[PDB]
Amino acid sequence: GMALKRIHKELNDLARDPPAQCSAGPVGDDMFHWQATIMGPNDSPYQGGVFFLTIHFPTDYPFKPPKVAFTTRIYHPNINSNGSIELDILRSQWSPALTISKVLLSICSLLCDPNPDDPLVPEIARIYKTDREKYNRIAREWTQKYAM
Repeated sequence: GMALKRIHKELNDLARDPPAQCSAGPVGDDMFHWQATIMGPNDSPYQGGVFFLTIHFPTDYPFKPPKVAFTTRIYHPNINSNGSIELDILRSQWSPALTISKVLLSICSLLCDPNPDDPLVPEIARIYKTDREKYNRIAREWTQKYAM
């Protein structure tokens, strides 16, 4: 019904109007379980990295958000060691006008410009706020270590 119809539509829109540096789609035949990839944004400390994600759509999609997590380690104030993502639209600010394409754009922007006042990893938030050249150095080191 409504969830599968929206997931098929959002997959066709992704495929017809591809992003430049993200991909997402069903793992196999299960339309509710997707994988995504995001290339580290150019001019970010993640540049050259490839980051994998898992996406689980709920049965009442599009009226509740997908559950999205990283499976690649990343140094970021809003992503923890389990890959959990602190992002407003995946919790309190979800709307059925959002789509998986818009979620991927939002995650890309979050990698480009973190929310350190809503952290999952307090020390990374503190270094982001107090010493940005050090933050960028470490995030580049972790990109080389885990995402290449």
